[PDB]
Amino acid sequence: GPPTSDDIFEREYKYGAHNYHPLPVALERGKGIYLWDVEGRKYFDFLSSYSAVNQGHCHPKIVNALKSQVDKLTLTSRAFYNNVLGEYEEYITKLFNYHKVLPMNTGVEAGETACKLARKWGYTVKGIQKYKAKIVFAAGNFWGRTLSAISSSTDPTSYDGFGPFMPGFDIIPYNDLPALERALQDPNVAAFMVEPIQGEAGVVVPDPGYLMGVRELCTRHQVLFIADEIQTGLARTGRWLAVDYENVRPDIVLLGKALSGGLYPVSAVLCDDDIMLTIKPGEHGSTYGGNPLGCRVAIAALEVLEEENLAENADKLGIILRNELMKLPSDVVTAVRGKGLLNAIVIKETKDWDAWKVCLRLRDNGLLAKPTHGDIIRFAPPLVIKEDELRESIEIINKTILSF
Amino acid sequence: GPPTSDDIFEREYKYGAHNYHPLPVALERGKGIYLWDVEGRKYFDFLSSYSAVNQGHCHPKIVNALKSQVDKLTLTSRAFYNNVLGEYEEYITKLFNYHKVLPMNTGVEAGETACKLARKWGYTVKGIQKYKAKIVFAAGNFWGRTLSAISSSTDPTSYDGFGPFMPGFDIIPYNDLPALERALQDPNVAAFMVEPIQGEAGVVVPDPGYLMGVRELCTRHQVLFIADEIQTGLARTGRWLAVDYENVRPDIVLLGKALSGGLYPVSAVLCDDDIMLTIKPGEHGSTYGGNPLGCRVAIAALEVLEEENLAENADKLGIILRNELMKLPSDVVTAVRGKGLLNAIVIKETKDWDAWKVCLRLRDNGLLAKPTHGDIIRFAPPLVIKEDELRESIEIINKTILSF
Ligand SMILES: *Cc1c(COP(=O)(O)O)cnc(C)c1O
Ligand SMILES: *Cc1c(COP(=O)(O)O)cnc(C)c1O
Repeated sequence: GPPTSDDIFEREYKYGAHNYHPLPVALERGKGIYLWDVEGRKYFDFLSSYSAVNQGHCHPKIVNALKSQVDKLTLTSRAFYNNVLGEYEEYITKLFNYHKVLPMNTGVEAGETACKLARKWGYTVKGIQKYKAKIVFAAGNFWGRTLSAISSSTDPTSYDGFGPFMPGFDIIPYNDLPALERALQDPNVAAFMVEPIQGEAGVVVPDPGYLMGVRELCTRHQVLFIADEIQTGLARTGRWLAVDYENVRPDIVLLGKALSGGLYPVSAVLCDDDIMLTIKPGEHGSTYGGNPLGCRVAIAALEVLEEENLAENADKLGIILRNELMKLPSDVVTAVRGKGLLNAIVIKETKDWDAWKVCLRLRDNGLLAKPTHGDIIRFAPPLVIKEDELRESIEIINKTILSF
Repeated sequence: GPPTSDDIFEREYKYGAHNYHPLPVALERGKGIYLWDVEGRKYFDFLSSYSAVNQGHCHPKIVNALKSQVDKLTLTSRAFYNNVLGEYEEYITKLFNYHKVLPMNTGVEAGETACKLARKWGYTVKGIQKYKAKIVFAAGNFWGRTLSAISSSTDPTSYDGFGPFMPGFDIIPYNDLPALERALQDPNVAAFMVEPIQGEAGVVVPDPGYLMGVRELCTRHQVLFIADEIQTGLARTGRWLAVDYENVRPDIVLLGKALSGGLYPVSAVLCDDDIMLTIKPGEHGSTYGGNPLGCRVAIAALEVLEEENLAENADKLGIILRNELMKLPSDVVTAVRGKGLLNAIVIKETKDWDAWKVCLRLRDNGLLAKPTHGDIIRFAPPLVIKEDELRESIEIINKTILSF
């Protein structure tokens, strides 16, 4: 088949579902912070696969871990034991400090597991009457595309037309303690699920003290605090978990994306015994969850973040990026925000230009990024980037923004 | 890290969730139809990872496909195009004869997507009033562990304790045309989802003509026929799809498990334009869905089934297996059933023995299998198995069954 970008677009339009509207670029190779298309052109990756490639594309140490296990064993299922799962479980639990881990594959799967864990704990420990348990969510949230995940969404694009919704899901505003407090008055609430920073909403960072307040309010009302760190976790914001900035310990933590460096779908639910053990043998599972292959790549992927001090780099580099982005004109950039290497700028949609246009020109100029709402562009380059490369990227951003 | 089977069991009991009760065997290597534990012992694999390794463990052609792509590109996300997704889409659609494919990762994800596709089609094409769409399922069904999947389950173990359930899900008996006809009288039904052969239920094969009747009933009442071939498809039963035995063409087909030969979580939803295009850009997705790496292994995994005539081998060998299991005494074994290489025997649970005990001794004798209900043992060996090896396996089964 088709070796031209236009041929690649055409073949997908014909044989694939139209559930996505991609930026017209056809990539075939990626290494570190770089991506090359079919026409041989080189691009700075400022999307990182939505934070799934924190360690850069095809990181050698992660790649070798995959190559080393494929020849040995890749899948036995959890009906038998393999030698790799135990190692990964011991490593991840001690690294984050929780008794146990429940392994799954994709991000939503981790979110569903946490909801099942919260409901089961709600009924068996808190003593909520059977099928009256509620889980509170914050407006702007994103945790996946299952029927359950779109039922807590405030985005019409996600739920409109998707049959009847999952009951028991409440929604309150984000970054609002009084709202939370009011909602937790209902003794039927089992958990509150939140993102320490809302990514898909447009990198909305809550006020300092928000996570501390949530922790206090949840502890006080005997409600589980579930932190979704699938996008904000793993060094992306400057810490192992974004929650670390306020020294807060959630009851359940969700990890996904970058947990495999982009080489395999691996996700995890971390929590202590009193919550985790409410699920008995045969009550929950997944065919590929906890397979030998994904466990090997996750160990290596976690090691790369540690050995290379990627959080520290993200933290230091994040400051420079943001500082430089605040110099741009206000008639184009109304806001700059973020933490570590998860940032965003807000474009002033006028009748001549918008975020999609800015992204296309940014592409023409060598940098890949995608808008999140038509006026919000997110910048999230692999954490392995160096200051010189970042400096180079910023020049492209300045050049592009100012050329309008 | 613990090198003993008992050390491996203990480590997992300590750091991992107790959602599974595995057969006490610790595997570390697998090749074709064989599995070796940590003590170096060899076993015939008669579970195949629940039909995920039809092509045998670590098939060289699939493994090389993975090794070849890891060095190039593994994940860009669907915010940009890659060069591999279009190829896989063109290949899979033409192979099964549907206009398009929507790529996902796990089996449940494919099932959720189909439910979303059915609800959207129900409202936009069939004209059902917003949020009145229903999907009918069959008792005994299994399509995953998300909150939505356990909502159509008739298995208490799957749903008990899991908060309130997803509305709009009706359940009728399996292998019952009159029940289906009665259910489809309701103009608010959008789809009927069924397994051609119910695997987890204990390999329950419906009567000849059942799939033809479902097709006629669905077509007549303008209801989508969704066939879940995640376990029965891909040569396992003797045909590309189990539905092929009756020459039936479902509206939506779900593939998973063996679509990657056990090397990566890849699943697919196949259907024509009139159903697929009800989902617009931005209305559905997955981070890892349709990634370059999984697409490469799926193409190779599909090619292996073709080039090696595994369907024909599964068909021919299934007859021998079943014939031999039928020579079994009638006081120990009650039933023998199946199609191709998806089979099961029903054990008479007496106060002295059961299916779990039979599997433990089967393990002691060199063969791995797991019971599905305490009196049902499923036999599903990789499709690459040869007659001599099957003959050898049968001797172990005879030896074991008769030693009680
Ligand atoms: C990516 C994401 C998810 C959804 O995960 P998938 O692997 O796409 O299912 C969940 N939560 C957050 C906050 C995410 O960014
Ligand atoms: C395995 C299976 C699934 C569930 O798939 P996962 O990959 O485990 O999510 C769905 N349907 C059927 C019939 C299956 O056998």
